[PDB]
Amino acid sequence: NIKVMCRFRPLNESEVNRGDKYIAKFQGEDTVVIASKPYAFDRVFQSSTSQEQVYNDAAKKIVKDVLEGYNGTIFAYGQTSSGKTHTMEGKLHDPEGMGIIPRIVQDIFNYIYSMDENLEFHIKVSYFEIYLDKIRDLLDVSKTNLSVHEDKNRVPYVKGATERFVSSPDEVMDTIDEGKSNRHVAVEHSSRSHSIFLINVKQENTQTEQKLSGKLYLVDLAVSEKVSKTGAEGAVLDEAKNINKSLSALGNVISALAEGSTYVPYRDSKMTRILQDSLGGNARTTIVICCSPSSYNESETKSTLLFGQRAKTIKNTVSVNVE
Repeated sequence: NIKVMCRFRPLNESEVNRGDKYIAKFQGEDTVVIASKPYAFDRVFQSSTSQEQVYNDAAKKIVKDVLEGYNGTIFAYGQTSSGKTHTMEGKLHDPEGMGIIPRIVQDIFNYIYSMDENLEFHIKVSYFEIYLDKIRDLLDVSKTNLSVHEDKNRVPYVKGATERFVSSPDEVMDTIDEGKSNRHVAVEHSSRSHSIFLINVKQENTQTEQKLSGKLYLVDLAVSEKVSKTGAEGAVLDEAKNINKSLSALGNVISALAEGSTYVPYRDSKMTRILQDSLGGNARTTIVICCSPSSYNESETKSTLLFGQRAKTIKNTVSVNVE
């Protein structure tokens, strides 16, 4: 129910014109070897794999489960130059170049418009980012330092988060763009905060009055970058420490859940408490890590593949010693 998938993008014009090199060798449908080290995941999409196949294998059943009242979460790790934007968003007005989010929204609205009036559907969306362990509402710039509470049951929720009713795919995309335009930015074109978007598909059969409320979280994870040449000058050293700790707490939670542990360390970070309701209960979670096959980004791809490995851990090693 918990899967880590790796998506490689095709090289760019500039990458081939400047003589970049292919460093990824694919074996099976789940192993990619770089330099000499192999990395095995639940699925390794090669560059020749279409966007529709990536969606069908990573997000389709999550959408179907949310449409049945269940919860699901999808993460995205990787720099913008590794193809994360192409994988998750892509060319919107291209039915073949569409990313995961447009296909999610299209499926949700098509399903809703397939049903009859006996079901009353209401789609609500939220959008907030976690920057330096501060929850900032992206649909309301006056709301910063939001708090996490527990309602009746010990189910964490972000108090006061903005919830908007959406009624068309274009409205959802407008909401996403508006939320992206309200991030921190600070001192480029990088990911220095976790962006959590919510699609709350609620429904009610009007005679039974039995309500279902599925939550689908689309998370844009902050990326651990290489050590910058300039150190204690601005906020980059604080972003580094926060990104490291939050990605580790997320790794411990995904690993614990994947191993069926009863001691899931939810309370170690904000994001794993906000997502505690959608990660437990055997809800499907997919972590898409996006990588570049070019040698100019060999360092980044090593970091991205390691993070995908630390989401479910390994177990190995063996040396001989004398006496």
